[PDB]
Amino acid sequence: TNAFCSQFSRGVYAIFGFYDKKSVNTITSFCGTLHVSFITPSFPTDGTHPFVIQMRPDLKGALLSLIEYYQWDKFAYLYDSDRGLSTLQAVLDSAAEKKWQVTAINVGNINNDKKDETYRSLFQDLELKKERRVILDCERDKVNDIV
Amino acid sequence: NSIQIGGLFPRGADQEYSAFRVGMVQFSTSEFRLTPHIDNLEVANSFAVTNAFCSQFSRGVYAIFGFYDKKSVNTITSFCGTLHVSFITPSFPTDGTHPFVIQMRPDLKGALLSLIEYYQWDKFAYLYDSDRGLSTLQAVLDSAAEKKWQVTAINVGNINNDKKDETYRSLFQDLELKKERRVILDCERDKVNDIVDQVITIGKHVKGYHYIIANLGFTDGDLLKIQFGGAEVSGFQIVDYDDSLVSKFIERWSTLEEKEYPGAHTATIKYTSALTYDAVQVMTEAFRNLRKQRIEISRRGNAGDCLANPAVPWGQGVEIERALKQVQVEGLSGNIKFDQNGKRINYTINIMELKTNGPRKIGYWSEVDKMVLTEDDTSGLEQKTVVVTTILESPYVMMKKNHEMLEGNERYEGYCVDLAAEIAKHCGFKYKLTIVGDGKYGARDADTKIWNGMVGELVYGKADIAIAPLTITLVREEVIDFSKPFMSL
Amino acid sequence: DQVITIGKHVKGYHYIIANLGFTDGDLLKIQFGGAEVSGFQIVDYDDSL
Ligand SMILES: O=c1[nH]c2cc(C(F)(F)F)c(N3CCOCC3)cc2n(CP(=O)(O)O)c1=O
Repeated sequence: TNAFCSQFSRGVYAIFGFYDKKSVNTITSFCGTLHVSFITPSFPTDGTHPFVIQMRPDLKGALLSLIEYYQWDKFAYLYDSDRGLSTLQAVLDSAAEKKWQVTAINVGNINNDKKDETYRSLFQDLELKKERRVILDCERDKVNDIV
Repeated sequence: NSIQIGGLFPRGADQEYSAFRVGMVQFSTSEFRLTPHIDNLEVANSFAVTNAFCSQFSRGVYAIFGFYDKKSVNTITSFCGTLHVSFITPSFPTDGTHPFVIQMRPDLKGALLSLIEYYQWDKFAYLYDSDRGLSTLQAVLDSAAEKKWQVTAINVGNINNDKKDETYRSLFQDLELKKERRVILDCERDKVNDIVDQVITIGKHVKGYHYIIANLGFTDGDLLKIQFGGAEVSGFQIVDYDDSLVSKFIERWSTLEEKEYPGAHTATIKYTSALTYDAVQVMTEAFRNLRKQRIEISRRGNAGDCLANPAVPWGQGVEIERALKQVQVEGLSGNIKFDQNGKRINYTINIMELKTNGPRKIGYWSEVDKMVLTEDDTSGLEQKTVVVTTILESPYVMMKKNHEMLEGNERYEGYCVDLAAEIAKHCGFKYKLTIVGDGKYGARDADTKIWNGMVGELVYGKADIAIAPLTITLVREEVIDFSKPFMSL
Repeated sequence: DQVITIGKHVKGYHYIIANLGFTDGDLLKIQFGGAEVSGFQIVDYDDSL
């Protein structure tokens, strides 16, 4: 908020920047009220929003297309709350219509000292159905930490 | 003295602002007067929430009471954590450890996970609305992996107003295909009413269906419509209408006028309004415990704007937070006690259940023990257990080889044990195999005229049927009733 | 209204309405659910007059 209003004082004609899950609502409301265009490489907002120009295209379509290609019916879906929950809602709604057996697990509330401790308890519970198909839904730092 | 506070209410918080002003009356003690402000706004609009916060911060407030949605929840906790202005809410409990936000909707995650374990579910649906995070969906999906559940969560949040009818109807047709008899409705009062209107219209409130309503508002929507039919709808409730403070309240709640206090002439309070009434109790006692320690606060009246850069804190703000979180008052929702974060600790959720006479408490959940199953421990009105009498005779009844480690109707085997199992599934009853006492078949004594054996237990009431090698004779036919012979010899 | 409330408009039930007024009462309420309600009508709404 305080950075957005300092831009509005100096009178800019476009605001380029990133947002998070905890700041997507702050931006799209401030940009939708004070009518200021916002170009972002962050995740596309889930919902018709004016005045916000998303540069990251979409992944909900291509991820559901790739699952059907490999003809999966019983995978596991490790996800991360930051960058939103839209892709989780996509694969859960397509699981009902296509008889999947998703085993969605939040892996984003992990602190960096019980890191190894929880991850061993994580893949323990994946051997409770013996899951051989995982969809890492994280971004680069946490993907390398799981790999 | 007088404490200035603030107010953030949605356009449509009629009963919540009514129950606010009722607690303004009843919790004044006139040494201090918590004079409030009013800033009716859109909660799902981060501009208006920011604007109204800074205005109140400008106008010298010590605690802001408001509601947030999941489009302003991170706007609230950031501003209230940077500028230390404490925030009291009855809205949904945040996912995390956000300080300086005192939250009164306690938790329904552990109560909902306990109730599914109680009914022994393995396949259910989880119709949810976005509406307040996804923290309850994420709790049941994490527990699905380890507790062998098969959640089938669909996303009833984005259904448009015009095409509501064809969308709900096509939804339960999909649940019909994979035969989802068990459904969990994680919506609020408005959308729970819209869903239960649709399960009636297509006829899925009949016997066989179960419906847990994941809401601390069970007796706050229309349940009369689904009370008959055969559905076994359960739920949760914090406002118990059978206790002292609530029964006093419903008396003075019903006497009010629906012209100055809207939605206040009934005998059912919404849980958001009750926790709003419980909030002014906490805000009173916290500044009363700030009167009791002889503490005065915040000589400011000055602070011109929230966006200060450098954002300057105010050191009394920590102390007001300290006061608000050690408030162990009791109110409409039970034992109001907060932890170090602002999340309600020890509290009680009444697991209600809807039956033909009405809603009916069948347990209570607390954080400390578990879901404690209350009374209705005895009242079931069973069919009957039928006392069937036989005698130890081969192959009619023989004790099984390992009869020491067995108990019930499976200690025994033989012809009459297999016969009693066949009589039970044609006549439809449940039986108790009972070897006779004396060890006779039955004979009337020549002197005392007392029947012994298996005839004597049917004449004298100690038995209900004798599935046994009992010979059809003349003197037994006069006192008991035989069937046609199952064995001629 | 009462067969809806106790849940007897589901599949398996039939309901002939002995009335020359079939499309003159609320039938939308019982149109979904599985009941096979028939009836009679003299006013045909597909003809000239
Ligand atoms: O109702 C009766 N049913 C009986 C059934 C049996 C059996 F065969 F075991 F089923 C026997 N036995 C026959 C051989 O000696 C051992 C037990 C006696 C029975 N008696 C006594 P009884 O008829 O006066 O002899 C009854 O009164």
